[PDB]
Amino acid sequence: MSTKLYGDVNDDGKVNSTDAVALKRYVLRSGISINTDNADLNEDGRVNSTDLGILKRYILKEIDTLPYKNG
Ligand SMILES: [Ca+2]
Ligand SMILES: [Ca+2]
Repeated sequence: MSTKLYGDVNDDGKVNSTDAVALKRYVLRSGISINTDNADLNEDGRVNSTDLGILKRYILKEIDTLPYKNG
């Protein structure tokens, strides 16, 4: 009916360290199944470290818009 998430791995909430498991598998190659659709936002794939941060940064609670920023 309604949900808020952007770039989820296991469609839990978002792609972060928590989804590092599927990440390691994804980083190595494309074998698993993840919502890579809107998982990448810097042509990386998911969260190599640049997004990971912004993720744990916005996913902290702001999870709704995600103030995508560099750092
Ligand atoms: Ca998740
Ligand atoms: Ca990314």
